[PDB]
Amino acid sequence: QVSLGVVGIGKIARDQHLPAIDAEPGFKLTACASRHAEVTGVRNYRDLRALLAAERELDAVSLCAPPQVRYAQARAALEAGKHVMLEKPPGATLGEVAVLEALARERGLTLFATWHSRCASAVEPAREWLATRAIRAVQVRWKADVRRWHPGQQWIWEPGGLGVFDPGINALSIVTRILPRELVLREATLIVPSDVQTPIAAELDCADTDGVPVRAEFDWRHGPVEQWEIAVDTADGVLAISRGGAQLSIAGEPVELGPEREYPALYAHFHALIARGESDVDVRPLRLVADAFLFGRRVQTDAFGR
Amino acid sequence: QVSLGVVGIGKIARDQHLPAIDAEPGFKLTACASRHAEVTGVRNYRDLRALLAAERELDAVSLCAPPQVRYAQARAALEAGKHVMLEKPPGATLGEVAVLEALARERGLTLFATWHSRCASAVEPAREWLATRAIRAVQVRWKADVRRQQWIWEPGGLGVFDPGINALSIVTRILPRELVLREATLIVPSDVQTPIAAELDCADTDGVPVRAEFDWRHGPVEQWEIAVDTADGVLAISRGGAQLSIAGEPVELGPEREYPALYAHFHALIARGESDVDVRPLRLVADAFLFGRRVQTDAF
Ligand SMILES: NC(=O)c1ccc[n+]([C@@H]2O[C@H](COP(=O)([O-])OP(=O)(O)OC[C@H]3O[C@@H](n4cnc5c(N)ncnc54)[C@H](OP(=O)(O)O)[C@@H]3O)[C@@H](O)[C@H]2O)c1
Ligand SMILES: O[C@@H]1[C@@H](O)[C@@H](O)CO[C@H]1O
Repeated sequence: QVSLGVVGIGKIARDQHLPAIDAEPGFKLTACASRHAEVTGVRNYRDLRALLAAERELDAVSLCAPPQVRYAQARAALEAGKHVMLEKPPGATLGEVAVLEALARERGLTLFATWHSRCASAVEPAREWLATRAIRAVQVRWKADVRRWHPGQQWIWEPGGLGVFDPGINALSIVTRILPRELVLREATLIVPSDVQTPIAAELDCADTDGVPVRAEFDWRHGPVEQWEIAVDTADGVLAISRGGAQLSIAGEPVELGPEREYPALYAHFHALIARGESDVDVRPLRLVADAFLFGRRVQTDAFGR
Repeated sequence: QVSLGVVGIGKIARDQHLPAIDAEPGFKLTACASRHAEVTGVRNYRDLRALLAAERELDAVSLCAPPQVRYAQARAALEAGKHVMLEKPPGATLGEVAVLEALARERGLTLFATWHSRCASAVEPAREWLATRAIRAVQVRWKADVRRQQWIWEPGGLGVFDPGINALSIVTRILPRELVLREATLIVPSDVQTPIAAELDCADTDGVPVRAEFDWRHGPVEQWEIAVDTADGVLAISRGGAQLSIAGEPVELGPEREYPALYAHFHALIARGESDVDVRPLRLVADAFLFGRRVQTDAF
């Protein structure tokens, strides 16, 4: 087995990480660090520093805290000689991810920047179908009510919190995996409530290296049903990914998919990378979000209920 | 020797690029493309596509247009099989630069993202002195007046980072370790889309703090200074990289020859079959736009 610690036991750690870890036989959950939470059955620490000081035989760490603290935790873990798995986004900046990757590679440790939506069941079938087809246009719609999905959450509205790009980067992680050629931003518009530092809605217009337009709309003002869809117009008809990757239709006919197992897949891949002594750090989804903040127009909107 | 074309004949093409080229025999200036200017003594085209179609013995091209149009020109030149030299910054977005870099590497072609400030005379001596020494802190002071031009105030125009990135290209060159942004503040006037002033709080991979202030407002000081405090005293760079003090003792520097040095390195890159694409100064600015708190001030 491989000994594993989990840091920051909040929403996603309880809903997805811990169940996935238990079912993965290659990992033995050994310790957990969290300031306000405890995981029964394992040793518990209030912060990562104390966990790392006491858990010297521990092999790997998985971080599920907000991204603003991701660099410090990941650096501390790699400095102690642990393999590191990162929730998305892999960092608050691009420089800190490059620094962590160089650090991991010099120590021969595994760094894994995860993108859970890439493991949605529709992603690989869509990728295989699109590899050898003339793509004409790409449309992305990613809208959901923030108050139903992140109630009371505050770090999403602070610098480094991405705002609507926090789930929006899930769509971009899928888009950059299913399209055969790289993206480049042409324009962006970020809509920012006057009481927060991150956008609540955004519009991205990119093109692949052959000029295929890629239009994307993100919004956190929405009704109670999500719209998480990606539509790829092809000379053979439209490929339509919906429900965040759990539903796929090709040329108007539905495609049967295996059940959604995003986080088991992630942890199976984390284990494989450790065994191979390899890293997996793809920053292209965050690089595009950075280009949107760097190049995009910023428009103000009325305040949000925080 | 290497046949060369120049695209975008503006003032600094006239003032810096062409004199630098005419003074190094390693290059043969063969053609120039530009819509509103012609260069005596060589063939002239109004755009790069016409130049690339006509000049088929051409080896390389140096691009001097603004970065917003440079990406399409750089792509076309690389598909044509030409070595490419870029003015700074190497792109409007980091995605643009990554695409060019993969395209140049795919064709075995030389791609050179230049930072003319890195060729200032103080830069290499400062870097050689700091490589071995225990650095404690770094401060960057950049202040000037903007009223003594509209693309700078528009989405992707960078604002005060348009000149400010030159200081960042020297900082990232002389320091022995990479920088991570920990905090940034961008002060944007309410009638524009880019910062007039900004501060960057960074740390290197050893925790050394690196602070950088940029300001374009009216004020008492016209300032460009980089101060690196070490266990052996303060290394100080002033006058845009033309002046160097080590431990309070001034250091004698040669004359400014930024663009001759750039073109000499381009030729050496082509001879070695190498490229030189350092995007870290732009990656830092993008991190500031991504991670920085934004603050409003009165209209410009
Ligand atoms: N929720 C989702 O839908 C979802 C899905 C997939 C991925 N993700 C990603 O996974 C990450 C975590 O998301 P989340 O929904 O779980 O948010 P969260 O619940 O607010 O954060 C999880 C835990 O991180 C700890 N935390 C907060 N501030 C901290 C700080 N300065 N230092 C150390 N720990 C701190 C907290 O644990 P303690 O107070 O006990 O220390 C918190 O319970 C995010 O990057 C998110 O984007 C989220
Ligand atoms: O963080 C996002 C969350 O906002 C939700 O909308 C869907 O996927 C998660 O990764």
